[PDB]
Amino acid sequence: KQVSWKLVTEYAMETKCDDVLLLLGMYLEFQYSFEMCLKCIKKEQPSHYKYHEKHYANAAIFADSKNQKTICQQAVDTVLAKKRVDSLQLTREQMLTNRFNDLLDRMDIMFGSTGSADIEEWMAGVAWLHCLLPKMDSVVYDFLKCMVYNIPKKRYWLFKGPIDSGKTTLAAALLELCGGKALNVNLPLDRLNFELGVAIDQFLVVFEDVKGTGGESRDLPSGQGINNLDNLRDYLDGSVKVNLEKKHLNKRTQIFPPGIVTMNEYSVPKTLQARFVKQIDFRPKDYLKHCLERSEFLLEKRIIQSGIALLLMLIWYRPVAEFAQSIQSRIVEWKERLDKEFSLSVYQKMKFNVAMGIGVLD
Amino acid sequence: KQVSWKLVTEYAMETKCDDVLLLLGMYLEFQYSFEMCLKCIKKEQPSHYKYHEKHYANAAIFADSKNQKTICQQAVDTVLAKKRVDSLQLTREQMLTNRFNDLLDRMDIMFGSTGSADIEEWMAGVAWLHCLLPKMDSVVYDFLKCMVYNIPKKRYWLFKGPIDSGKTTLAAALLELCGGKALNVNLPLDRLNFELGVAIDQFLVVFEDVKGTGGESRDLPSGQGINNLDNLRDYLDGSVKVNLEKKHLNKRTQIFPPGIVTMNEYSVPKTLQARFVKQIDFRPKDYLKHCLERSEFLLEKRIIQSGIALLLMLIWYRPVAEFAQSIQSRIVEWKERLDKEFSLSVYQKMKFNVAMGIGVLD
Amino acid sequence: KQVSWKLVTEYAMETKCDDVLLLLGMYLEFQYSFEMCLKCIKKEQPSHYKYHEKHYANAAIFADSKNQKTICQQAVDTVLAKKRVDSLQLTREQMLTNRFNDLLDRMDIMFGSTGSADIEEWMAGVAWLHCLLPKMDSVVYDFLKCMVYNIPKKRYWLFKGPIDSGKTTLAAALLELCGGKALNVNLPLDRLNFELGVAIDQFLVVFEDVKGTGGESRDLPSGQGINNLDNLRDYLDGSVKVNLEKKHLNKRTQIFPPGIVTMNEYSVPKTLQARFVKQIDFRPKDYLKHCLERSEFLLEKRIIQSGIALLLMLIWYRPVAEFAQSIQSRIVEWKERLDKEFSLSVYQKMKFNVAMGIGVLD
Amino acid sequence: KQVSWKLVTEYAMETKCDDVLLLLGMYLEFQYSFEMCLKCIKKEQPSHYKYHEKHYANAAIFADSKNQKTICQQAVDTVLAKKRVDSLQLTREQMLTNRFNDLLDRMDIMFGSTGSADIEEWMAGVAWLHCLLPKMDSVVYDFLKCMVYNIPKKRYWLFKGPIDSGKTTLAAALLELCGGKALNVNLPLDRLNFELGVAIDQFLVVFEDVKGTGGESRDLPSGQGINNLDNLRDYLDGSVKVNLEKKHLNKRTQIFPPGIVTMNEYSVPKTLQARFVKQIDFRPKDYLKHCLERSEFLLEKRIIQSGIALLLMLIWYRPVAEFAQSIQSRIVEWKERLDKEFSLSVYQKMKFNVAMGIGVLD
Amino acid sequence: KQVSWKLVTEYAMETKCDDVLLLLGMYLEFQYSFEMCLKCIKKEQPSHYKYHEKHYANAAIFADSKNQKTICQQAVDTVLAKKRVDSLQLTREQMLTNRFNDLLDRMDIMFGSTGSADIEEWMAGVAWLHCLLPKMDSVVYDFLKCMVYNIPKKRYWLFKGPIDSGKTTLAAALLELCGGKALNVNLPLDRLNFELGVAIDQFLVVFEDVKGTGGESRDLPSGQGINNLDNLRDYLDGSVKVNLEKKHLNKRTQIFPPGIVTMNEYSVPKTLQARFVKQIDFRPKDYLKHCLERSEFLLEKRIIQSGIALLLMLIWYRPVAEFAQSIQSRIVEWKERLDKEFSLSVYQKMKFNVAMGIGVLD
DNA sequence: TTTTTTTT
Ligand SMILES: Nc1ncnc2c1ncn2[C@@H]1O[C@H](COP(=O)(O)OP(=O)(O)OP(=O)(O)O)[C@@H](O)[C@H]1O
Ligand SMILES: Nc1ncnc2c1ncn2[C@@H]1O[C@H](COP(=O)(O)OP(=O)(O)OP(=O)(O)O)[C@@H](O)[C@H]1O
Ligand SMILES: Nc1ncnc2c1ncn2[C@@H]1O[C@H](COP(=O)(O)OP(=O)(O)OP(=O)(O)O)[C@@H](O)[C@H]1O
Ligand SMILES: Nc1ncnc2c1ncn2[C@@H]1O[C@H](COP(=O)(O)OP(=O)(O)OP(=O)(O)O)[C@@H](O)[C@H]1O
Ligand SMILES: Nc1ncnc2c1ncn2[C@@H]1O[C@H](COP(=O)(O)OP(=O)(O)OP(=O)(O)O)[C@@H](O)[C@H]1O
Repeated sequence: KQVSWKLVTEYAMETKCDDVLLLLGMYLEFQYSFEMCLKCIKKEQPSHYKYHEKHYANAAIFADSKNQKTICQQAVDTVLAKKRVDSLQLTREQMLTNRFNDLLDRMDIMFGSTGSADIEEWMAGVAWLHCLLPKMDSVVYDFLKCMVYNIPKKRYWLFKGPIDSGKTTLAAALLELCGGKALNVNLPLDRLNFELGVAIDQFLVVFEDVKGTGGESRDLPSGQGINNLDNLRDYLDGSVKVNLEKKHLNKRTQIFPPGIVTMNEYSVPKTLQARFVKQIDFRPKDYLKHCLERSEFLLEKRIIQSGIALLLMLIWYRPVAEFAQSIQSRIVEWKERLDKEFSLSVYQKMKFNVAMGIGVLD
Repeated sequence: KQVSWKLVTEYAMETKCDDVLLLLGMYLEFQYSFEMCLKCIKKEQPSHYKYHEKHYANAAIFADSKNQKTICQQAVDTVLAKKRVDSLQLTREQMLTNRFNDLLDRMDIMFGSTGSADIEEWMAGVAWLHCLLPKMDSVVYDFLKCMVYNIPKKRYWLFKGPIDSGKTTLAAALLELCGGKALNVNLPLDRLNFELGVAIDQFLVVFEDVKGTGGESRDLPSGQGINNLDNLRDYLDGSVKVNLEKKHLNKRTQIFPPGIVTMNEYSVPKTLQARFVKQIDFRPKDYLKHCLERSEFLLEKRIIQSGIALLLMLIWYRPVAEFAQSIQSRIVEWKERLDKEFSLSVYQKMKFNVAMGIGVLD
Repeated sequence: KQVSWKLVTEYAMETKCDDVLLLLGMYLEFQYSFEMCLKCIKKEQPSHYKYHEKHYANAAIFADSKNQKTICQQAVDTVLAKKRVDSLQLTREQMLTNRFNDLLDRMDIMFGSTGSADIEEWMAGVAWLHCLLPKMDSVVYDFLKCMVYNIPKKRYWLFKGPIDSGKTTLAAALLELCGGKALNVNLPLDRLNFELGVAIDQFLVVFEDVKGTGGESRDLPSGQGINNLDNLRDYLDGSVKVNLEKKHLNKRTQIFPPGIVTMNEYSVPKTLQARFVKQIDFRPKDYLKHCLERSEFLLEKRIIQSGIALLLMLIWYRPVAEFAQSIQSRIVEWKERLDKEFSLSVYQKMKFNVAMGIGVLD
Repeated sequence: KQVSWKLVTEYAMETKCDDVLLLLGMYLEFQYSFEMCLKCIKKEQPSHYKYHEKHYANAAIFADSKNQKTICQQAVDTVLAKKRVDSLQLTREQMLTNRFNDLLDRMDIMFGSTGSADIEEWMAGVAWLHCLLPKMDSVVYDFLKCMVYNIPKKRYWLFKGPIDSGKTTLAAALLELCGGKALNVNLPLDRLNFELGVAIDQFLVVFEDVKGTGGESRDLPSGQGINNLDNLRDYLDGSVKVNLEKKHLNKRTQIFPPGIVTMNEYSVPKTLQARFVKQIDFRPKDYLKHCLERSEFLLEKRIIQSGIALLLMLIWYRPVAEFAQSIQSRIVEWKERLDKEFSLSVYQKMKFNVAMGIGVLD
Repeated sequence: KQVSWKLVTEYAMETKCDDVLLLLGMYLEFQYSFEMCLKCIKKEQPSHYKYHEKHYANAAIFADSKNQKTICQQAVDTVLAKKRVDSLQLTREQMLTNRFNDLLDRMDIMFGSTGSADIEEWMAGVAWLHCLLPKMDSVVYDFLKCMVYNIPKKRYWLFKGPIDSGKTTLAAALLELCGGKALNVNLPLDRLNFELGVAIDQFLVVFEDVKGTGGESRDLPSGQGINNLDNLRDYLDGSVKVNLEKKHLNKRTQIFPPGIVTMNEYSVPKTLQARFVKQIDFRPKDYLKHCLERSEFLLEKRIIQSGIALLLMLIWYRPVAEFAQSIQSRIVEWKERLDKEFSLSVYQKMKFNVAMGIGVLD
């Protein structure tokens, strides 16, 4: 009649929960009967209803515990340990293979019985995106492969172009795809130390909107970024490890993650420019805005923001062999759903609408 | 029956594992039945497959205990305590001898060749590197003398040159073939005095670029570097037994570690001297880029970053007595393994190709 | 049947260890069966081999204990507490005996089984050092008892002299013998707050040359320092206690320490002169520098700044009566070495060599 | 058999010791056999020898304790509470009675059989100080009573005079007679805030060398202090509580304590002048200087600075009843002691001799 | 047997003590037998002699506890909890009624059998304050109502007049009567952030000496405060909640307290003029000056600053029904005491002769 | 004890 710390640790592992407060909160819900658990009846949250009946009996005794935070602490530690072990041992290809498996599990329930998504809407987003730039999907693949190999001195891509020209809109989807974080280099010289400290164990980073000093004749305000990146040239090249730091915790040391920069059409040092591998200079395209005006439901649902939209685009455009073996099994299934669910001229109609600037559906 | 904290502390000692999170993660892998273990079968990481057979019985009991992080702390303490003893009592030679042996062991896998690389790559590595500097081999040797003799005045070497000159990559490689840490000091020091616990218990530290107080008036970005160096002219001259402030990181009293100062072509007030072996020049020189461009495996496999790519240079030339008195058979074996495998006139291919600025493998 | 904490504390006292990782690491070395202990076989370190045989059985139980760092923390407190009892109750004369043991114990290493450096170079120092000043050894013993009696007003000697006159050099050797700190007063006034705050709690100090507004008559850089200096009478004469301070931190309130002033030959008021016991007018002088510029191995060993070479000089020159009575029984053992090893012609030759301006070793 | 924490608490109380480390160290000394205790034999510190025999039995078992520091921590907590109770509840006259009982204890040592200094030599100082200002002893009793009553506005005394007028000497002795702190207000308006925080919970403050304005018309260097004081009228007046601040801490509210001001002959605004209850000028006096020249032991033993000297003077001159009733019993025996140890003729002979400017003794 | 932690929790709740060392220190006093406790026999401190016999045995056991500070922390946190509860739940009228009860209790000691003050001197005090303004009691009654309603906009009062006019005297008395804190907005704009953190949870605040600018046309120094107050509009109007900040604590939110602004007769922006309900002008009145000269016990005993005198003014003047419902019983009884102690004739005679500036008492 | 506040 005592806490199975083991059963608690199973749940924290299986959910990948890594906040002690969230773990505590979630586990407590299992104290009441699953038998009439209205959340289970709603099938509302899988992280709840998948587990409640199994964990109920343990959670009933957990509710009486006087140690509760300590039990959750050791549970969370086990989840963090797995993250650390993986970060040292796995190849980046395998890390990314796992990241696909996570998102593909999420795409189960979104389209399952709960199913609250509409697959039509999400593919309108792909059609809008794929219309954005020539040969769109191939560019995503090239970024991902570069990110996988992590070729030293060849780690960063330049996105350039006017305000609202969609570079952030693209980038947000890429970041959700890989997992990673965003940071700002418009800050006072190398005073950014604890913000660059964010990048510990991250797979990818993205920097927003370098305020290129001197562009303001063209209404482009100046700022720190250009020369902060003139400074961080080792972080650009990645040819060395560095320290990074966070509070009431040890330092940590690693290669710095590869990433993306976004900027307006400020000038740039040709040398700093030569530290980037590649550019994408975005331009406004009115018909996409007119399309959006008539297609509000996308943004209400953040569809074009979402890495889930990119994944559907690759499942659409790419051969099955283009991805790691085990997920090819899943990718095959995700061909099947598209094959079944769309007539090809459905996508034609949709992308045809996008180009005509009508609402994507009609 | 009981968890044996002893058996855990053995594993920490033997792996030389040195973070509670890494250690905790590792040991929990053993809790599955060894006889079946897929990682043992797969032979993926020796830090597991060498040990799972032995520790499995104990890990079963470890997995149940309600205080797991405490065991890992005591075990990590033992590994760090071992390092702190040797941090005092060793001759400078035996420290460097320790550092070397592990590279030989890694080379045993690499070139006893259950590990992967083609030594031809790293011979080509030595070609690219050894071409960089007049008498580079002696430069490495002369550094090691200055290090192993801990020499006052001579305690620092000043790398002056443009960026992309390699000076930092060189310094970092000596942070491989020697232990040590990098450092930055270009700020008003008041609360920053707490940082150099990083330099406590170091044989060596490298001061990164002097972001000067004259600064961008030199076309080189500003900071507090030059004046801070001028101020701490006591410490650079080794005048002080280290009582710099901590940031949790605990105490080995020492003279401040020797090493390098680096400078992207900034100004210097002549007062800063009486305090080095010398200043040292560096330049980018296109043909070396021409070769690298034609040889970028040197960069992909990070050959040029490595201090492995300096160790191998030593083997190929020096009398074994210039190395440790004791280790001498190990180097003789590796000498033979490559003295057999090339004449100098073979990999003189690489030398003259690098000298010509042209690709360094066939 | 259990760890005796008592024996750990004895060892912690007898080592005078006061860092927890050091004590922990070392005491675990006693684990192995003492009879074969290879550190004992080699006689590596007495702090081991004088103890393992005694402590052995207890160290077995220690290694099996489940709270090791808690034992070590209490033992370290016992050692550091002893210092603070002594920090209260001891006279400056008894406190001076620390220096002598500190110096002699280090010197045992310096001429250890390693003969860590050839003691003959240290004696070649002792020779050259005595060459530098009229009645050099008496000039030291003058300063010694000057600093013992700490006599108010009668507290300070002015090291006057031109650039590169060895004043700082002798101060450095004196500061080696004695310890100290160095400070600057040419600073703007706001600095002195914390700058002088640095002087807090030290047995002796020096001031860097007072760059002073009139010296640039010579172009002696005309910092604020001399006008700044003649405000500070209460500190110098040590008549009355004074406040000191630290960044981010409180005042401290104490009698101001004694010590040394360097300067190059600015003008001064007799107002300032009266603060001093004494003045010394260094200059660079012929066969002293011109011997060293041959015998620069002593620059490389910095014996030219070695307070422990002053200690050998004292042991050579001075009556047994000149030293605190108990510790005379060590000094005799060093006298006996010097008598044999520097049989008189050895010493006489070395000094004579310097007196020929020619390499002190021949 | 258990440690008695109570005996440790009593020792911490009786020694009035409030550093956990100092307390710990001293209590350990008692574990060794009392009989042969060389500290006891040398009568080295009463804090030891007047206690070792009492505590020895408990100290031995305390030396076996596993938890030693917590015992000492609780003991220190006892003493700090006792201070804080007293600080909030005693009358000012009781606080001064405490200071006097304390000094009388130390004088029992100085002139006891241990005889650590000559009562002759200290009485030489009393004569010299009684000669420093007219009616010296009467002025001292006034000042003490003024601080004891602390009547609002009637709280501050002015010590104005040239350099080497001795005003610092008098202030030091008074501050030693009462306990208190010096302050500097030649700071700018920034630093004052933490400077005044020094005064927290003191009995006296002394303001040092307030540099006025325009003084170089009389060669006096000018500065902030006078103008700063005249803002602080409400701190001087002492009629309402003020907010006081320490670094890293919240503000505190209390009445600013009474005190003393020193300066050269600057002009004083009538506003500031009016807030002083007495002005006491000082003058240089040649016969004091020529007398003091020969009575060298006065400076070299710091007699004329010491509050022990002031306490002696009050005993020699004042009526018994003028003392608080508790110490009056001790005053009798000290008067009677001194009245044995000197005639009036002896004492008046010193005063006469000092007026002649000649070495004090014959 | 055991320590009753609950009896300590009573004693803290009883005494309202909320400092662990004051609580600790007092609780320890009781361990000696109250029967001979001289603090009891003296009845010197009510917080002792009321309680000693009651807590005797528990203190005797508490004196042997090994957990002493743990007991006290729990007790102290109980008292903090009560304040926190009341800080939310009470009305402003209850807070004022609570505050009045505290003062009445101290008055009953002061004028009790212990009688440590003379009610006639305190009544003499009341007369002088009545003469400071027209209709003084009506003014006080207006002020308190304005505070208790705390009506937005209508929250602040301005005191104005030349220096030595009584404004600070009245402010300090009103501040004692309600409780509150004083603040100095004349700082520069940065630390003013932390300055306002003092206002947290206060019933009331006072702004000192808000320095104008260009006041030197009126012989006044310029400053900063007024410009800062215009940057603080809504803090005064009390319409909206504000953020507040102490050192080393995360911010909190509340309506900023009502209060009083004080200045010498600078000019005011009409933007600032709009904040205030009312302003009161103070004129220097020499006959008060002459009265204080001849009535010194007023100042010396700090009568005229103390809120007790304002409460006496309220009791002697105001009709009973104006007081909060519960205390009307006590107030009636105190009026009855005052009518016993004085005829109106006597009070009228005091108020008369003050008007001619002769000393009060006759 | 850091981290924040102090420092700047
Ligand atoms: N190329 C485009 N043409 C027209 N409208 C666009 C384009 N790209 C994005 N939009 C619209 O502008 C909005 C903002 O786009 P986005 O933030 O990606 O632009 P941005 O140039 O990267 O801007 P910023 O630098 O401010 O982040 C989008 O949500 C979409 O509504
Ligand atoms: N001789 C060369 N000519 C041109 N490019 C070179 C040469 N040597 C190295 N490089 C390039 O410069 C890149 C950066 O080198 P590295 O950072 O070591 O230079 P550095 O001078 O030490 O720079 P910094 O001091 O600014 O960090 C290398 O990865 C390589 O691609
Ligand atoms: N008489 C001498 N014989 C040998 N070396 C000398 C002599 N005088 C000076 N030197 C050398 O001059 C160099 C500088 O000496 P040091 O720092 O003590 O001089 P300083 O006068 O204090 O310096 P500064 O020029 O800064 O005032 C040292 O190498 C010292 O050994
Ligand atoms: N009245 C005096 N007449 C002559 N010499 C004096 C007198 N008072 C002090 N001295 C000499 O001046 C020295 C300094 O004394 P002290 O610091 O007390 O003087 P001060 O005038 O108060 O100083 P400050 O200038 O620091 O205010 C004494 O040690 C003594 O040598
Ligand atoms: N009406 C008055 N007429 C003359 N003197 C007065 C008057 N009121 C107060 N005083 C005198 O002024 C002294 C100081 O009073 P108080 O501090 O309240 O003045 P203030 O003008 O408010 O000062 P500040 O503006 O400097 O804070 C009192 O102790 C008293 O001696």
